[PDB]
Amino acid sequence: WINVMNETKALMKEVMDIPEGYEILFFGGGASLQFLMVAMNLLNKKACYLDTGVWASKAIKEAENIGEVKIIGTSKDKNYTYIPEYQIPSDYDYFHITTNNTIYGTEIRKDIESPIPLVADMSSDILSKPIDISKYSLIYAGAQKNCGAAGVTIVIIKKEILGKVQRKIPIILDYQVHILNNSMYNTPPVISIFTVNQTLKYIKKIGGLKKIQELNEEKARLLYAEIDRNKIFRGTVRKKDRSIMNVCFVMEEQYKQLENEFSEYALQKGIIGIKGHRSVGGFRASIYNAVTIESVQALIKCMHDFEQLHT
Amino acid sequence: WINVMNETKALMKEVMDIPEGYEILFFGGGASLQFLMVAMNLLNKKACYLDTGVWASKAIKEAENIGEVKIIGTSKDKNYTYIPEYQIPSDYDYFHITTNNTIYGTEIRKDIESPIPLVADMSSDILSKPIDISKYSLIYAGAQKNCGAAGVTIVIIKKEILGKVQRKIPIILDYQVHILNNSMYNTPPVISIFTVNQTLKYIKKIGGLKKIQELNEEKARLLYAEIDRNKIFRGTVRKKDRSIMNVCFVMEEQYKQLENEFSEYALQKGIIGIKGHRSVGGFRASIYNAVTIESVQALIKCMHDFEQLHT
Repeated sequence: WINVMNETKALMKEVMDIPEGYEILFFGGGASLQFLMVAMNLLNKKACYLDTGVWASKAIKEAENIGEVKIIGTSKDKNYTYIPEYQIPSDYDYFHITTNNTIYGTEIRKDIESPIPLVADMSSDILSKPIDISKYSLIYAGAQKNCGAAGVTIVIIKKEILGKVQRKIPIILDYQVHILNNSMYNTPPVISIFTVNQTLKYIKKIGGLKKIQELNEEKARLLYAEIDRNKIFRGTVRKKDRSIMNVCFVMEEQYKQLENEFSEYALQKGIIGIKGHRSVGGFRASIYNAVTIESVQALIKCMHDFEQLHT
Repeated sequence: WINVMNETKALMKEVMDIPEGYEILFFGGGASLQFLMVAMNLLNKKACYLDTGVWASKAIKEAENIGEVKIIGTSKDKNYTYIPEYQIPSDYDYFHITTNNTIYGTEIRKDIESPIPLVADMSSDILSKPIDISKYSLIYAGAQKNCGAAGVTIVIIKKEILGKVQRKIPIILDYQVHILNNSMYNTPPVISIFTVNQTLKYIKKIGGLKKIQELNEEKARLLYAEIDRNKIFRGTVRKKDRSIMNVCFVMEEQYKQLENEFSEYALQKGIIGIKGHRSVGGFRASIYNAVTIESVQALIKCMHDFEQLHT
């Protein structure tokens, strides 16, 4: 509905500092529909992508169906534990990144510079920190972060980038049409958003994106310090690439045998939901926006006590 | 927070007609944590389950780790296109069903009778129709329906069923403890729910669960009628088991060759998001609570026009 959407737009502008020249769109269809719409709308001759995990590789695959794609770095060689070095080529139509790779615990934390239009999938991390929206040509966030509603996918788009593709774009997939019709052309459930309004209202209430990041940074910093001091565990991700939202860790070499015992020790101390993805093993602490500082400290104490128990 | 949770509880009681003797709990962890908690808390000697799809089979697998499980029917033989016949044995600790099997387009639409405590995973369908909550011992709904927030999992539990398991239940997994502590022991993000409050407020606003079901029934009935009259398509699910929320259909035998052409024809008429799961193929119309009547009619017209074009 026009009023919930329109209020959500003004909350987004305010909370995220979105300046003129950007349109906000709400879609059904999850991130996967954006994987398609991004390429349909922006890939005229060729695009480039950075492959930093599962969702990056899915966005890549979808774009490959539309046209020429150059993957200018992949960290797949070491199971996605770092963000590759890359040089953005100046002759491509756009550069697509995925800024947080949830199950691998890596993140691109800064707003990078780019010689060509920058597209970012911020599905996991969109309202976790301030963004300099001016550096981006298109930011999107959906489908499935994490395990919730049919849901809405947000698109923030610098309208001037559109119009360059020669291919005929079906109307339902053309960003211009959705912009022209105020994001009312093929709406998602009003309930599917109605939440975002609330969520933005909460972020504003608690003190804003800067506050939220400063809190996540503090939590991540306390946990990685423990993982770094603690002889039983090892962080899997290269330091400079460490996510502050998803903190991946595994047993040190000598102690791979204690992996099940720690899961149980932590269970008995009331700590669950830390099992790493199948493809990483070990563990993964999800530091949601306001998971508290205190429960990270409880995981830290549990890790420390476990260490002392086995030395 | 106590006030959002507590308001949500009173909205749930009212919207769902939840009588005394039932506790409402909110958890982090998705449906998968309930797969574990259900068995941990209720499986003393043995339980029985009905295998009607992916999530049913996951709940089964998890319970199998805890103790003896009898699968009293499975429709896996025909790729889950029907709900099996079964007889609930009277000597098991509980019977677990999954009432809507999203990707297969099947549903158990009635509240069934049972000689033993009835547990139902209603993750996709919990607020889609009135329920006679008295027939159930435990209803839960999470993790991931469909593609949204970190989210909350709802548990509605007939408190008198608890206490029968001899196994020592870790505190964090013990429903009694969560009940005792008003669902405040290990809370999910307040934002993770805050939505449900809104969603319930909307259901109430629009006229309630009965209204919503009557609308879904009407939509499903118009679409299955077209699928039934229309020579190009076939419903994959046995009539009596047809879901009113997820409507699966495939090309008729003579026309399997036109499957891609129809997807494109529908695209050009503005119709997307109907691709069937990988494991069914064909198509699947998601009739969300208020997807409109009108867009189902638009799919119907598109199907009909396509039929005329190829005869």
